[PDB]
Amino acid sequence: MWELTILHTNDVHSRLEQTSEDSSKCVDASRCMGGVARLFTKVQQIRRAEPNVLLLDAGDQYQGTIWFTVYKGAEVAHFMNALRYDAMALGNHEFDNGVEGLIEPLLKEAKFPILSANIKAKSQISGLYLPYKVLPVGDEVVGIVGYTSKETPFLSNPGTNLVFEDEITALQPEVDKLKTLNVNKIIALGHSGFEMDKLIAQKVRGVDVVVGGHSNTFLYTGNPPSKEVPAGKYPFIVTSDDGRKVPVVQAYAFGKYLGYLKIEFDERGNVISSHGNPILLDSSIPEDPSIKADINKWRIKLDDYSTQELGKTIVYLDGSSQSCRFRECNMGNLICDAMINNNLRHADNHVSMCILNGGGIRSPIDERNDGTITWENLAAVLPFGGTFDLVQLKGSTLKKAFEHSVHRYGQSTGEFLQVGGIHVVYDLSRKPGDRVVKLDVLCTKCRVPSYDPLKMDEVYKVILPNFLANGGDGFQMIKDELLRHDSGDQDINVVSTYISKMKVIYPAVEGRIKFSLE
Amino acid sequence: MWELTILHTNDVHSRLEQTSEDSSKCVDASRCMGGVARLFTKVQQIRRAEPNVLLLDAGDQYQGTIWFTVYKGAEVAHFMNALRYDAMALGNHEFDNGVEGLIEPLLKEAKFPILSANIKAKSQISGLYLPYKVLPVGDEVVGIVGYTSKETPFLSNPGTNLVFEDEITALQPEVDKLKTLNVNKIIALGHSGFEMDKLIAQKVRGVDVVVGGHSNTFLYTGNPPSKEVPAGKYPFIVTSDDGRKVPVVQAYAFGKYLGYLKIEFDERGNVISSHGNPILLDSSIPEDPSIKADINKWRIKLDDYSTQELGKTIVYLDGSSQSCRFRECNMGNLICDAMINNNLRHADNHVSMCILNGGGIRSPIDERNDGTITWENLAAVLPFGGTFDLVQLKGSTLKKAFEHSVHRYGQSTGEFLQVGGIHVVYDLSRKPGDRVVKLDVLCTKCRVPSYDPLKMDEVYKVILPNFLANGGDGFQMIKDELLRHDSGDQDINVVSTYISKMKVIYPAVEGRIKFSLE
Ligand SMILES: Nc1nc(=O)[nH]c2c1ncn2[C@@H]1O[C@H](COP(=O)(O)CP(=O)(O)O)[C@@H](O)[C@H]1O
Ligand SMILES: Nc1nc(=O)[nH]c2c1ncn2[C@@H]1O[C@H](COP(=O)(O)CP(=O)(O)O)[C@@H](O)[C@H]1O
Ligand SMILES: [Zn+2]
Ligand SMILES: [Zn+2]
Ligand SMILES: [Zn+2]
Ligand SMILES: [Zn+2]
Repeated sequence: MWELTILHTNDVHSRLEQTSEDSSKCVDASRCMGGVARLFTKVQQIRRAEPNVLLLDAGDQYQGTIWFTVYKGAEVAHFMNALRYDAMALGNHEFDNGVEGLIEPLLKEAKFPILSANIKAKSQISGLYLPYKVLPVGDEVVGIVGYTSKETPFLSNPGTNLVFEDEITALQPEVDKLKTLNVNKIIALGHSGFEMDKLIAQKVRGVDVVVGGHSNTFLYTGNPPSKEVPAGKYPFIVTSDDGRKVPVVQAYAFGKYLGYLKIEFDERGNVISSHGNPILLDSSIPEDPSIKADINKWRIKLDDYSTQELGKTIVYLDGSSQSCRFRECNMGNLICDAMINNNLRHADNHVSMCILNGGGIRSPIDERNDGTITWENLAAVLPFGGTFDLVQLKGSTLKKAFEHSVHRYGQSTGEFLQVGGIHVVYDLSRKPGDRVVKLDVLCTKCRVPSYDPLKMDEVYKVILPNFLANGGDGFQMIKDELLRHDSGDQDINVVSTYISKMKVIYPAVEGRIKFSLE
Repeated sequence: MWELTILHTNDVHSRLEQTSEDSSKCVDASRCMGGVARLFTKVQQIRRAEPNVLLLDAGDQYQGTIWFTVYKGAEVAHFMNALRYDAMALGNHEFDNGVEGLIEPLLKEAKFPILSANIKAKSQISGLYLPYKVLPVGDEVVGIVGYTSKETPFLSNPGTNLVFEDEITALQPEVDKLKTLNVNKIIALGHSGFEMDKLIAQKVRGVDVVVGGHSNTFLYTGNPPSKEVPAGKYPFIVTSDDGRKVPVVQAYAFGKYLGYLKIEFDERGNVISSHGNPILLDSSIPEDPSIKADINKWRIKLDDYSTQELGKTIVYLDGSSQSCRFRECNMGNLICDAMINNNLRHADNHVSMCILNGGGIRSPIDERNDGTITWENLAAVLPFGGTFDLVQLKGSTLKKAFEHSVHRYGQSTGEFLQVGGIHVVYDLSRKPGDRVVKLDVLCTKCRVPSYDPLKMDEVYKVILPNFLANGGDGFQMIKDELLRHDSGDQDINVVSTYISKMKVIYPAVEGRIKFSLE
């Protein structure tokens, strides 16, 4: 028997410092979690105890906090090198600052192999990322094959030169080449989501284990340690088409947990068994002093975004995925109110309605730090540098959008819409495409605004992110059927301006989105 | 036969200049109405044609616009003298600036008798107002007996020295004294409301006609000329207990109409018949040039309140009685939002709920003048100089208040509540005291504010006018059952500050108050 311990992270999203339990800024240090200093301590503890260890990342280190807005990936390469990661797979967010934003900060400075077998460039990038790497682990070798979401061209900015192939089609020839080289232990490490990960495990002959990301999937065996509810056991077992039991793992997001899987291999590289669980990186684990002092050094340049108080909140600003992708969330209401307020000011075409993809809200903000709101706090909520555009839509188009908002409800997908100037009621007992039971909107062609049923043949002006106006999140009907599209102001500046104007904010959940009982 | 024409006004409330159809500031002069210059032209036209004319006012000339805030009744005495009113009865609003605010500006400068038979002082005021006046009208005499709401001590500030008697009890001895003096034509002129006016007509032996006010009652015979819906025919006929047909008249409010009644008397002063209708003072009647030039002279001092733009509205600000005393009105929502915003700022005890008596909103604001909002526009909405106080109430107390809000619904009474941070649903099919079918409130002891059912044994912090905290509008339960009462900022300054902060406002009717179908 040859035992291998796989340590893994995914969707860290620039949470270099320890955070609050909800992955927002750490205020109460006594109860904070995650961060690269704490992760280091745990990884070192495991490396001291286990002789065959691999520390892997399944992508999306890029984007999420002021660390990335300021260092643009230099902090990723630096701290991933300090933690001595053995390999990383490319995620979609590694392409947000173009191919140039991946090459210079990360690919040229990473001391570990960076992988993706399904990205074919059509050179300069040649060899800076690899389809696989064969890693020596003691007296054995372990092959790691990478993969990246085939949806990256739509989700990010990888440019016209990179081609993204079907993951299964691109992986099988690389795995087969590893098998011809007598590499009998193979890990598929990549960034496509738990559903594709299970398909890779079922269909790619020769893959012994799948380490994934992108869906922020939390898996656990037994009673879980924090607020994340498990989507399945850890590992999730897939029975492959050739009859092998293949463990599939993921470790939520934001560096809150360290994925930990122990695999028992025979002499021919068959998985005899495996077990483990994600480790909660809570205050019980001390932050490594050396890494922490280096974090404090890099932190000095960021304190310019933490000194200006933009305003104050007397309520918890719920920007969590568990709220904003499933129901009305007060952060969504705040952002839509700021969006509506911004246009109802610098017009010289006035608008009363707002739609906002819940997945575009990427962090909550806590009210306990004397309720202070800084640019840094807002940078984690809106880390993409998008704009809030004005569009003219038909009622029929809006109805289709709201049907699309709940067409596959319950999967924590980002299309669920937050709103302003709209009162929507859904009936999830109904069939996809027929779940909107009520859709009232704030009249524009009226002297006193009031809510009236949306009319399919009428025309409404809606403020929304450029992501939705360009057909993102499957909102193809907006891009195809829109009658007008005007570019707007930068997302973060619109919310920043609105908070400074209000001074004290208290957004509520007030019935803009409801669910019927049937 | 001896014919008398009674011309009458009531509840003018400082509308010295012509106004918009809704009695707010005149912007589009082409379609404006009322004002003392237009009234003069009509009164003169009638005086030229009819030999026996009396021009009467049934009170509440005081309070309503910047004219009264600045001239404090000097404009009333001046312009009522210019129009040559024959008599006036004291209304409750004539006592808002104390007895001193009535004596000096009006009683000492009025060239016509000022009347009230049921006000007994317990001197200086002696003879400055009279219980009645016997007026020569051609070769005859007409007795006018005055009366004032017995509720004036609670509604206004008449002081501890004035006693207000039951109107019927005080009137009969004065009418009997007039009959002993062979005065066979008697008009009761007063300010107690249409219901008391009908009782006076039924019960006071010797009264030939009743000219009233206070309830802003619009009466009309036939198809009406504007948006006011008639509450009955003009005149309203009461059959007295001694079997006489007694006409009862009123002429809405704000100087929009001139009440016009022609009475045919026999030689013994019996009313043989009567007929007429309120005359709409619309653009068809020219404004008298002489009065208009004198109005323009007095207007120069007021233009300091019309030059500073506090902000802009892109919606009609519905502060009409027909909206705010019957359903959710967007002016009510604006004022409650300003009330909530004001305390959620200069705390150093935070509060999320607001209640506002609809009768405290005393004018709309139009959005068509490039949407401009001035101090003058706000002065007509909030003309009383009240404050928005903080109170701590039990849920049981709040439930009683909301039951009181609709206990006598449909009478255009001012207790109907406008709200903030509250979602109330009424069922008017239910019995008084049991009409609240749903009462949800914005949680305070929660990190994310949301609406939850009000709990009878819990405690809430509510911002409301001092008028309601002191038990006004029959809200005795607030004054008696409150747990804490902190005095607040001046009503007009709170709304002014909030509009300047927002710059562009667009309050909507959004479902804070609803009515069920049963
Ligand atoms: N450029 C943009 N602008 C946006 O406003 N939102 C975006 C934009 N890129 C994405 N997203 C949102 O992010 C969601 C995906 O988040 P996750 O489920 O955590 C997968 P990922 O983090 O990409 O691995 C999408 O469903 C979108 O709603
Ligand atoms: N001092 C105050 N402060 C207020 O906030 N509201 C007041 C205050 N005095 C009164 N009112 C309101 O005015 C309403 C009466 O208006 P109308 O029916 O037009 C009779 P009136 O104008 O008095 O002849 C009451 O029901 C109250 O709601
Ligand atoms: Zn991610
Ligand atoms: Zn991703
Ligand atoms: Zn009045
Ligand atoms: Zn009155």
